[PDB]
Amino acid sequence: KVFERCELARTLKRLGMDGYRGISLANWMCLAKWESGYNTRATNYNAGDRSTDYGIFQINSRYWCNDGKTPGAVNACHLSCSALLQDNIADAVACAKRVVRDPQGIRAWVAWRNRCQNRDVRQYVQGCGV
Repeated sequence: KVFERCELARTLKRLGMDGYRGISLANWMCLAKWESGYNTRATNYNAGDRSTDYGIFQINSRYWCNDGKTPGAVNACHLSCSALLQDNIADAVACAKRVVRDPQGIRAWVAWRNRCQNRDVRQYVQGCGV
């Protein structure tokens, strides 16, 4: 499923993402925008290290979810990577919350540093009623 901007904003707020571990809703939106374009089916294979990024937040298979074909997999979210490709983003959100519980927080995603950090991210939630 490809979410409409405000539809996703309201969904994430209901799932308790606003202010989770100090991260504003606009930051989560900025992350989803640049990682997958709000697409739950997005998948990116990293030929360099044999890992794959899954879903709307592009969660990696080496540390977070299990896909069975990634060497040195940890599976910290205790989820099959298949769960991160559903239209229902509940599992993806639960795993994203786990990612930010680590020291790096939202900085765990390089795209956030490049496209969201120190920027005016209000545009991502403007007019959504959140």
